[PDB]
Amino acid sequence: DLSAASHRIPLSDGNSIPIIGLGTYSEPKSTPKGACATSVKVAIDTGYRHIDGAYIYQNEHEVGEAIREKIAEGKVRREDIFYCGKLWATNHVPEMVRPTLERTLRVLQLDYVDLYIIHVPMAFKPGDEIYPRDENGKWLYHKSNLCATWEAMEACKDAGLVKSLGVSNFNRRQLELILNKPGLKHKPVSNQVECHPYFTQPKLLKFCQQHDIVITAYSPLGTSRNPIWVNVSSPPLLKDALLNSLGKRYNKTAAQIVLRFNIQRGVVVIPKSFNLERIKENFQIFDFSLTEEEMKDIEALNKNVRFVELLMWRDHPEYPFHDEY
Ligand SMILES: NC(=O)c1ccc[n+]([C@@H]2O[C@H](COP(=O)([O-])OP(=O)(O)OC[C@H]3O[C@@H](n4cnc5c(N)ncnc54)[C@H](OP(=O)(O)O)[C@@H]3O)[C@@H](O)[C@H]2O)c1
Ligand SMILES: C[C@]12CC[C@H]3[C@@H](CCC4=CC(=O)CC[C@@]43C)[C@@H]1CC[C@@H]2O
Ligand SMILES: [Cl-]
Repeated sequence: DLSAASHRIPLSDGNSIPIIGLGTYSEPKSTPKGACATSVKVAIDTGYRHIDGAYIYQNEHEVGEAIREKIAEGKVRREDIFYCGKLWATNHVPEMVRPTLERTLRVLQLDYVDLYIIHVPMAFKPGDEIYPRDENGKWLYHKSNLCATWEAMEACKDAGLVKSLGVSNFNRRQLELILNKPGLKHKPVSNQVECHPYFTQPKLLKFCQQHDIVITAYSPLGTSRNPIWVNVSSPPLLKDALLNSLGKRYNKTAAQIVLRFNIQRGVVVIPKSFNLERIKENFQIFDFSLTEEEMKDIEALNKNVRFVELLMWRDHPEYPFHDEY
C-alpha cells in the first residue's frame, strides 16, 4: 500500500492527502530568512508532497516561493502538491473568513489551497494582533460561533478557493457541533491535533474514524520543546527506551519509529525539520513496518498527557482539552 512514491490516503470528500508532510512552524526570532523556503525545496526533492503551514507562522511567502519554483522547473505539477493552511483565532468572524483565505492565496501566489482548517476553536479579538491580551495580560477572548464560522468556510470551497475543509484542536463536542449542523454542506475531512506515542489519541481517533475524519498528527515528534509554550515536564519523546530499542532492531532512529507508528495506523504526520539530513531522515519510513506486537507496545506508551496543553487559554468557553476527548 504505502510507498515513497505513493502514500496518499482518501479524504471523505473524494480528495486525498499524503500521509506525511513537512511542518513549517519555526520561531520567527531565531530562524534565518529563507530557511523555510530552502527546506520546502529539499522536502519536495526528497519526495514530500504535503506541506503544512499557516499565515501566522510568518513564512507562508517562503512556502509559496518554494512550491512555485518546483512547479516552474517541472519537479511537480500543482495537483501533485498538497498545501494545508489555517484560519487563526483572530479571523473567526464570518465576514473575515474569505478575505483571510484570499490573503493566504495571495501570499502563496496560488489559486487554491488543498486544505484550509480552523486553527483553534477559540476566537480572539479581531485586529492586527495575533495574540491580543490587555495591559494586565488578560487574553481578549472574542465570542466564538463555530457554526457561522464554518458556513463562511463552506462558501470558500463553493467558490473553488480550497479543495477540502477541516479543523484543528477540536474536541468531540466541537466536532459534533459541526457534524450535527442544520444544512451542513461540507463536513470536516480532517482534524489536526497533537498526536504521538505518548498520546495516541485513542478516543478522538475512534470518534473521528466513525465520521470518516482523518487525524493529522501535529508535533508528531514531540515538539521542539520550547518552554515558553511547551510543557517541558515530560521527558523528551525521542529518548523513550522502547522507541530507541525498536530503532536498533530496524536500524532506524526513534523519530522514524515514531513516524512509522502513526502512519501505519492511518494517521497523517507533519514533522517539522529545517535541517537537510533530518528532512530526509523523517521521510525514510516506507521501507519497513512495525509488527502488531510492536504497534501495540508503542500504543501502550500512551501517557494520555499533552506536550501542548495551552493552559494560558484554559479559561476560554471553547478550550478543547477539558473533555475526556
Ligand atoms: N494545529 C496546531 O495547532 C499546530 C500546533 C503545533 C504545530 N503544528 C504543525 O505541526 C508541525 C510539527 O509539529 P512541531 O513543529 O511543533 O514539532 P515536531 O514536528 O514534532 O518536532 C519538531 C522538532 O524536532 C526536530 N526534529 C525534526 N526531525 C527530527 C529528527 N528526525 N530527529 C530529531 N529531531 C528532529 C526539529 O528541529 P530541526 O528543524 O532542526 O530538525 C524541531 O525542533 C509544526 O511545524 C506545524 O506545522 C500545528
Ligand atoms: C505560545 C505562543 C502563542 C501560540 C503559538 C506559539 C508558537 C507555536 C504555535 C503554533 C501554532 O500553530 C498554534 C499557536 C502556537 C502554539 C507561540 C509562542 C509564543 C506565544 O505565547
Ligand atoms: Cl490567519
